[PDB]
Amino acid sequence: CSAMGTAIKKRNLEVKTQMSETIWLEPSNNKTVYLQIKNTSDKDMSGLQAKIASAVTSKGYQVVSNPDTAGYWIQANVLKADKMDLRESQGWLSRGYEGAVTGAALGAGITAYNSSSAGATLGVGLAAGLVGMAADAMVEDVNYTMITDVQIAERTKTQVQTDNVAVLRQGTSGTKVQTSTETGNQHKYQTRVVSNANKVNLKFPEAQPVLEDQLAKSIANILGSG
Amino acid sequence: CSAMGTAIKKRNLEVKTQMSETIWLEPSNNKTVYLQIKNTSDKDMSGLQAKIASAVTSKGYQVVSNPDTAGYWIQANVLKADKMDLRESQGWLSRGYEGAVTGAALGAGITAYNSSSAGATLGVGLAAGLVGMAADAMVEDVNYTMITDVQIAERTKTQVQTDNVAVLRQGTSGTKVQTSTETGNQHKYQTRVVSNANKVNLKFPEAQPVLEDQLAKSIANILGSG
Amino acid sequence: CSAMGTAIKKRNLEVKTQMSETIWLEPSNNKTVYLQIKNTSDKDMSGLQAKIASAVTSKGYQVVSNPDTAGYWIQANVLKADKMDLRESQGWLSRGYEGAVTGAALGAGITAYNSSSAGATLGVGLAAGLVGMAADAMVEDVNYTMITDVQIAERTKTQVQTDNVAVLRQGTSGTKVQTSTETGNQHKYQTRVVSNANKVNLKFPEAQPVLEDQLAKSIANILGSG
Amino acid sequence: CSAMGTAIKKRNLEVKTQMSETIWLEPSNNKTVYLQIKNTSDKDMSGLQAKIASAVTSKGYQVVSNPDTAGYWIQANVLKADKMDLRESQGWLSRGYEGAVTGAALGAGITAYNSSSAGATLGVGLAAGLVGMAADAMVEDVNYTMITDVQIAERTKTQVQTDNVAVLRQGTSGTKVQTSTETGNQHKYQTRVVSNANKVNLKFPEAQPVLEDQLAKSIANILGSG
Amino acid sequence: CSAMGTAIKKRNLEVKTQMSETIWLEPSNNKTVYLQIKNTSDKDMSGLQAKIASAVTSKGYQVVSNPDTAGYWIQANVLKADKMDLRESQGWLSRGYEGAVTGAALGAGITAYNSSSAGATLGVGLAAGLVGMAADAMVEDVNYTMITDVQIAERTKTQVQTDNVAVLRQGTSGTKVQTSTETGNQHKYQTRVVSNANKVNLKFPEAQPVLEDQLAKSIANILGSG
Amino acid sequence: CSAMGTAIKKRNLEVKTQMSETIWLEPSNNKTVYLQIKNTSDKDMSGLQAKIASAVTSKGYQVVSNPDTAGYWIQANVLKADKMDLRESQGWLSRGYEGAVTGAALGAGITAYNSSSAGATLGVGLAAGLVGMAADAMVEDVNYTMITDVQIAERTKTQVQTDNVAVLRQGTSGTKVQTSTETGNQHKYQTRVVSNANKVNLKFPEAQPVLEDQLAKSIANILGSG
Amino acid sequence: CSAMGTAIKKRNLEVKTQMSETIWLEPSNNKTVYLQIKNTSDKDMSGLQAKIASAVTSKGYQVVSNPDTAGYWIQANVLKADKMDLRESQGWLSRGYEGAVTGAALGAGITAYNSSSAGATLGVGLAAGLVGMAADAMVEDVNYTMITDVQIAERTKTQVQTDNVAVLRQGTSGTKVQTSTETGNQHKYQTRVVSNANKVNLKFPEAQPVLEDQLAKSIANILGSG
Amino acid sequence: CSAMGTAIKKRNLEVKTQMSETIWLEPSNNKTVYLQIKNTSDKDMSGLQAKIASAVTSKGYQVVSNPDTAGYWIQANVLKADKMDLRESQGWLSRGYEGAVTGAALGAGITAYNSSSAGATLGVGLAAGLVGMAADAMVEDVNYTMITDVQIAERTKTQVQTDNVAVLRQGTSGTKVQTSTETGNQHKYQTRVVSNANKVNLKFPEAQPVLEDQLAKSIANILGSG
Amino acid sequence: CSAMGTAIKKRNLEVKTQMSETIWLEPSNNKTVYLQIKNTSDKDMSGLQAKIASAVTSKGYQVVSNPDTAGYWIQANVLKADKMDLRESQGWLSRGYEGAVTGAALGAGITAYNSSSAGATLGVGLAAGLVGMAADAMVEDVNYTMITDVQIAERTKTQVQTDNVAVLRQGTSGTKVQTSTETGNQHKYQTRVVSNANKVNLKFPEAQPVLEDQLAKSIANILGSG
Repeated sequence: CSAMGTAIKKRNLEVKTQMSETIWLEPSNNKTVYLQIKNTSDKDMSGLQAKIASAVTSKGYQVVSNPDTAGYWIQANVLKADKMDLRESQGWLSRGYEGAVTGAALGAGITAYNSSSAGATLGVGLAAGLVGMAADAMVEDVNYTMITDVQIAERTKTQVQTDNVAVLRQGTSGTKVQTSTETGNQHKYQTRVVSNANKVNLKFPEAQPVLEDQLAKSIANILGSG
Repeated sequence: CSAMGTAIKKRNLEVKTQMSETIWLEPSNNKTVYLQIKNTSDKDMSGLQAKIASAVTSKGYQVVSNPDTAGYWIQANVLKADKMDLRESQGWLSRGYEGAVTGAALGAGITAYNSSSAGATLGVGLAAGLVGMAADAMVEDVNYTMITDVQIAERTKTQVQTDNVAVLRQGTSGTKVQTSTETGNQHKYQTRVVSNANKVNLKFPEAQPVLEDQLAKSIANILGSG
Repeated sequence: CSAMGTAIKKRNLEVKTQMSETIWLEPSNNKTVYLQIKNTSDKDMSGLQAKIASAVTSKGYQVVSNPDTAGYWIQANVLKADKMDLRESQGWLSRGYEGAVTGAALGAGITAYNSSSAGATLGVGLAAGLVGMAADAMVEDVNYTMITDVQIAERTKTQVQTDNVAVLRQGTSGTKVQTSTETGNQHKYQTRVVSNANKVNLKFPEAQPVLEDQLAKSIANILGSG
Repeated sequence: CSAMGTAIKKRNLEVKTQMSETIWLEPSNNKTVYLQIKNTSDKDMSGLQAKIASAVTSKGYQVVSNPDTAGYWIQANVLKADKMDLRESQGWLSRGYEGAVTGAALGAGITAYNSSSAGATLGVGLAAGLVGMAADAMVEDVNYTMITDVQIAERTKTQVQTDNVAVLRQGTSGTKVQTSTETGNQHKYQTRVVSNANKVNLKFPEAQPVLEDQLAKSIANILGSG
Repeated sequence: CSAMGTAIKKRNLEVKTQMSETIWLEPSNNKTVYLQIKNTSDKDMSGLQAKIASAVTSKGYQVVSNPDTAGYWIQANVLKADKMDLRESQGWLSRGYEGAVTGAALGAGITAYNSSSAGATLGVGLAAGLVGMAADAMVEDVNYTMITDVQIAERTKTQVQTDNVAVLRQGTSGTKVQTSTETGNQHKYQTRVVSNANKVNLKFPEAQPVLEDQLAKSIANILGSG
Repeated sequence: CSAMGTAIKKRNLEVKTQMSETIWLEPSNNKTVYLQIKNTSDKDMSGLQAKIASAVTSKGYQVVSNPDTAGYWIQANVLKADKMDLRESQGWLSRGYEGAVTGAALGAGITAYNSSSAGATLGVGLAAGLVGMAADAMVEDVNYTMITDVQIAERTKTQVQTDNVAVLRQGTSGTKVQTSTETGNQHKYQTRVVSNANKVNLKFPEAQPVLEDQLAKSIANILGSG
Repeated sequence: CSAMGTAIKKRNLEVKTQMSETIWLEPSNNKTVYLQIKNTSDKDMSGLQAKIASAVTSKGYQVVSNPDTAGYWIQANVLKADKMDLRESQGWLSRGYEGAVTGAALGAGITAYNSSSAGATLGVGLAAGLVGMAADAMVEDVNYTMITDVQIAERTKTQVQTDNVAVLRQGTSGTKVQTSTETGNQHKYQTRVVSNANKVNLKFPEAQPVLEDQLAKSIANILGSG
Repeated sequence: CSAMGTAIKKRNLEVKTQMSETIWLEPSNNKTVYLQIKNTSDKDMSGLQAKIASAVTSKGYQVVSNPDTAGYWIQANVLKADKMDLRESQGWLSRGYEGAVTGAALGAGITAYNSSSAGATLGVGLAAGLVGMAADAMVEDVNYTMITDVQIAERTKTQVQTDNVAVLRQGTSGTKVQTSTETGNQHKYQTRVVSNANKVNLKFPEAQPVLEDQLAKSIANILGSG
Repeated sequence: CSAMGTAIKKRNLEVKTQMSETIWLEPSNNKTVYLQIKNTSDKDMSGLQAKIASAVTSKGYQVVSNPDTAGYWIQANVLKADKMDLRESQGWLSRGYEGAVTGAALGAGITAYNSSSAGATLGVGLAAGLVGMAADAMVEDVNYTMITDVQIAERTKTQVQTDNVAVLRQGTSGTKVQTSTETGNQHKYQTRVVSNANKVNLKFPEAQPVLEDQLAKSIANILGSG
């Protein structure tokens, strides 16, 4: 059974968290960190801010509420979240066909037993095939993919020139190009973290705590155990 | 049955809302937001503007009606909406063929019963096959895809130069290139939100409230819980 | 039956209207709109101008007949219209083959009845197969695709320079390049609206009113509920 | 029968006329139009100029014979015309094979009747198969595709510089590049109109009147109902 | 029979003539035309010059023999001509296989008749199969494709600079680049005309008159009915 | 039989001659032509010079032996000649397989005749199959493809600058770039002529006269009937 | 059995560690190394820092805690870690199908033994097939792929100019370009190390010690046995 | 038999010689030619230089041994020579399989004759199959391809500047770029000649004389019959 | 047998030696050559240097040991050598499968002989199949491909500027670009020679003498028979 094979394979929650690329930070004596965590996804990660703060404080850093007097900024946005069924990557044999067959066959388990009436065996076989198809189709091999954008700002003594260049699309024909220049002492680096939570019939509120834990640990480990 | 498998799989409304990319906003003391929400799609989202206003006010911001004295602009356009049937991605076994066969076979359930007249059984089998094909073809696995364009304007102290460059197509041969330059204190950033509402025999007015709720929450969360 | 499945699936008129991209307009106090609606398609949309005017007036704008003293221009052209049959995307099984077979088989419904004469049954079976093929081939699953070009002109205080650049093809060898420069206070943005009207045996005059209604609502909603 | 299915499907003349791109014209008080219509195709469209003149005059414009004092020029060229059979897109089953089989089988309709002589039945079956193949092959599902080039010249007050640049090919090795510059007050825009006339066994003189009517209406509607 | 299907389908001569692109000519009072028609093809079009002259004179123009005092030049070259059999696009079933089988079978039409001697029937069947293969292979579905290059020179008042740039290949390694500059009052535009003559067992001398007629009409119509 | 089909199809010599592109020559009063014909191919075309001279003289030109005082140069090089079997484009069924089978079967034409001895029939069948394979493989469907390079030099009054640029390859690593500049009054244009001679078991000396005739006529017709 | 084949093939832990490219270091007398090891992966490598320190000290270098007075910097980041099952590269035959069949067949090992009751044999066969499918699906051929980024900084006497160029993405439309310039005496080179740990039913904590050992040896060997 | 078909097809030596591109030489009064013929191929062409000298002298030129006072240089290098079997383009049926089968079958030609002993017939059949496979595999359809580089130097009065540019590869990382400039009165042109010698079981010393003859004739004909 | 077919086909050593491109050398009076032959391949060519010296001396040149006073340099490096089996290009039928079958069948040659005991025949058949598979797999159709780099330096009177440009890769991130300029009177040209030695069960020491002979002859023939 494909459904039972999936239910056996992915029987326990499996969470993966992969940073896209490395952000290199010079050794520094800064201890203050300012956190700005946002969530533009349909899923709920409300404890991610507190978990990032706790992980950062575990490394000796101090979380401050004043962005101007903070050596580091951790700007994170839980940008996206998608849910997919991996079984559908197999096309057919995933809509309950084999689940209906296994159960249409089991309906013949009444012919060799008490009642072998043709109408009765047909009815029981049909009901068993329907129940088998329902059980096969109700096995959801769900994978939640989350995409988080991270932007670390480190305060330096070097004058950094920011050149904002926005190309705003304007109706299939034009663009409005906005350009501006600012000067400040802050190097900003970006990165992306991709999280995955896989399980059979997985409901997101079960995967949310571990997802937040791993994401917070990764984002805090960007700073390293200073 | 493929139709019944679909009706079981997608039996409850499933709404997804995914922002395209992250708009980074500096920590600010601005509290005023001006909303400009438009809808150039055939579907109806009349409550989206009010839901965005409520979500923004929940974060401590204040929605104002004067665009000139607003620290933030949320300009949103529900640009597009499409409806498709996902079953049609399977080609055949989606036009009622298998639903006709399941029912043409069930018409033989009269031969082994009261009347086994050849004309009667043929007629009942044909009617049952027609009804099965109709029921299979009437199972619509509908997916509504919505595209919303968001444009956030943040008022700054930096002089921003906007260079409008429109390349208007002119009859398969030419272009009229319009260029202009303006100066103002407003950085404009764009982004795109893709919404999906999936269900069996889904009617849009059922999916509209949750679609608006999720879209409003995402667009407001762009500003973050300031 | 493929024909019957199509007639069941697309039994009621389905109209879609999708704008290509968003035209962003700054908040403004302009209330005057000038409409220029043209139709270079073989289909007839004569009521589109009045419907656009009514939809625009519903938003508080005022439609004027003087292009020079109009804050906004709505220039629309119903550029193209095509009609196709979607069943032909399936290649064969859509020219009446299966509709002929279903009916050639039904011609055997005379052998088991009053007259089983070989000539008579052959003739009735042939006539029934011909009628079945005709009925299958007469089921038209028609989709009208309409392309409209929209050009919104908004009057500004910024000097706008228009550089007309036309590359006129000249006989497989040359081009005449026409260049000119104009100055005026009007930003012109473009966009495209794609309409679809789908039904079984759909005749365009039935789809035209709703097509115009949706197109007018979309084009007027470009301006937003000002 | 594929031939019969085609004869049923495309039983009445179907004419389509699609402009390639939109030519945008500013609102103007010009009322004079000069028409220059040419036909470098093997087909005959002699009434096209008169139909364009009538359609233009219906919009309030006035057709003049002096190109120098005309606000608008409508320069049209019926460049190309091709005729194809769409059945040949199916490869085989379109050269009379199935039409021969349907008729070779019908030749057996003499064995069960008056004369069942082996020579006689063979001869009648062969003749019937030949006639069936001839009738199937004589069913022409013809599509006429016509390509028209349109060049609208609008007289302006802006000085327009035309830079003629012709790259004349010279024997697989060279090019003669002719360049010249002229100055005049006329913006020239181009566009293309594609016409299709589809029917079974369609003869062009039947499709020519409606083809001209639709083409003239489209080209005149370029000017819009001024 | 594929051969019979071809002989029925393309039973009468079909001539097509398609100009590549449009050459736009300004309205002019010139009436003199100078013709220079050449033929570097293996086929013969000797009457093309006279037919072009007649068609041009029918439009009111006057054909002159002095190139210097001619308002228009019509320079045409019948560059290429190819002959192909379209049946060979089907690969096999076009070399006489099926024509041999149809006739090998007909050789059995002697067993059921006067002499059924094994040697006699084998010999007659072999001869009939050979004759059938010969007749099938002797059915030529011929298509003549002709390519003509046209170069129209129109005398203007604008000074036209011709920059001859020839890149003469020199033995797999080098090029001799010849460059020169001339000045004259003549705009030269090019174009290409593709002619097709299709028929079963078509001999070119039958297709030549109509081919010349259509080509001359097209090239003359480049000038338009001035 | 594939061999018989080929021998019937291509039973008479078929010669094609196609110029690559058109060389445009201005109307001129020059009457002197200088011919330089070379042949770097393995085939023999010794009469091509005389045939070109005769064709040129037929047009009123005069062939001269002094290159300096010749208005026109016809420089031709019969660069390449290849011979191929077209039957081998079919892969198998062209090495004698079917020719062996047709003849292995004909060896059974001795069993039903005078001697039906197993050894005798086996020997005769083997010999007949060998002879059939030999006859099939000895059917050569030969196509000679010839490539000629033509270079026409026309004497003008315009100063022509020739920039010789040769990039001589030097051992997989280097190039010696030779550059030089000359000035002379002669425009040189190139072109290519592709000839084909097709027949069954064609020997080149049979195709050479007509090949030369067609090539000479084409190259001379480059000049046109002046 | 595919599961048995996997369990036999990959029965013992196999660890691979491959550096991407070579970092060339000049011969030097520096003996001080500063280590900065971070881990932004979900896996745990806490002993990697100590192992790198031990391996470096084995080569004669001295690990220091002051980054400013260190001749060498070893900056390493265990960026990513993924876990996959290689059996799934075979598609089917890996979800327990063949493991179910091997065991459904073994359930017939009760018919030829003590109890051959149809119900009993069916039940035992079903249970054995379920157990076989479970055992097949419980065989995990796991491969852990770890990606580490290494950045070696070597202190020189040459002035090194660092030009920070960050292109921060801003919402699908814009980029903020940050540019800065610093000067210092430190050449920084990068590289990447890819580690793999393969085994059947491998749990990461078993592979972690050897993974750390190999990674530390490789990163330390970058410095060479100085 | 494929082997016998090949031995029949390519039974006599077939030599082809094709120049790559044309080297155009101006008409000249030079009569002195200097030959430099080299052979860096494994094959032997020792008589090529003498054959080129004889062919050149046949055209009226005079071969000289002083390169400085020679109007023309013919520099030729027989660069490459490869030998291949064309039968191997058919994959199998070319290693002796079918030749083994034809002979394994012929071993049954002893059962119906004097000795039908099972051991004897098996042994004779095996020996015959081995001999047939050996004979089939010993049929070599060999094609020798030769590549010759030709460099013609023509002495002129124009100053020719040679810019030697050699990019010498240096160990997967670098290049040494050598550049030099010389001035001399000699235009050098290149070209390539491809020779083919095809036959069954062809040994090169048989094809060498004709190969040299054709190559010499082509290279000498570059100069033309001056 | 595939193995026997290979052993028959490639029964004698076949050596090919192909130079990549031609190095053109001007006629010169230099007679001194300096040889620098290196071998960075795993194979042994120790006699190549002496063979090159002998071949060069055979042409009249004199081999010198002083690089500074040598008109020519022959710098050669036997860069690479690979050994492959061509039979593996056929995938299966080359690992002994067919060789096992031919021999498993021959094991049945004991049933029809003295002992037909089932155990005895099974054992003898298994042993014969094993021996056949071993003999098939022990037939090695080996091809040695050798790559030699040649660099000819010719001393000139022209000043040659060498621009060394080395781009040394530095750890997946950087490059050290080394540039230098030298001046000397020596043109250096490169080329590549590819050698192949093919035979069944070929051992390199048997192919080495002929490989060296051919390579030396080719490299010496670069200089030509001066």
